[PDB]
Amino acid sequence: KHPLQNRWALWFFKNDKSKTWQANLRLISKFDTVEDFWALYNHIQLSSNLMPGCDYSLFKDGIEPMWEDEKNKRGGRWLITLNKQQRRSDLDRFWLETLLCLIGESFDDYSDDVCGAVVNVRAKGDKIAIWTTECENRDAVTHIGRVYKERLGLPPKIVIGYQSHADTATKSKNRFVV
Ligand SMILES: C[n+]1cn([C@@H]2O[C@H](COP(=O)(O)OP(=O)(O)O)[C@@H](O)[C@H]2O)c2nc(N)[nH]c(=O)c21
Repeated sequence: KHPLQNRWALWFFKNDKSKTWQANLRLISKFDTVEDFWALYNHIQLSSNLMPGCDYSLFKDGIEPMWEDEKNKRGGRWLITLNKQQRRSDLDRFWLETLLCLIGESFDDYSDDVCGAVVNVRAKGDKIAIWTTECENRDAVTHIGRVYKERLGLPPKIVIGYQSHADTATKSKNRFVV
């Protein structure tokens, strides 16, 4: 068995407006092994098969994929917005590449600023994002942004923005662009 450098947790969010947002978050499984990642990945629905309004989140064990976690509170997210009709060709590839980024510790010296990532499957258009711990840590955020952006192979001339969770919770947006 080939250990991962971090133990990871896959969370599911159910669009169920009859329950508060927090109660719609459910833990699916945790893994700290390459084999257990693949065993999880290979036997769970693709983000694209999720119902509109549902999210899959992959966060470091002990960090709940919500703004309220101490590790997310002062954080922010690198938000990748997907075009709705590109769902089929981009969504699952981007999500997997993202999990691999997290899991593979592709952010190196800035690995500890990464909290996890969330894939929001939405009718208006999907979003994938990586949650970092301090939206004030420009270097960390920028590095994670540049590495991440390159990894997914997003058109280089298009910019992706990083929003702080604080602004996301009080919007009527970008802290950094990359
Ligand atoms: C990530 N997140 C989302 N929400 C709530 O869910 C709403 C929907 O936000 P969304 O599901 O992230 O994307 P969407 O607007 O395209 O559907 C937010 O505006 C908040 O009301 C959240 N609410 C809480 N309390 N904590 C969170 O971490 C959190």
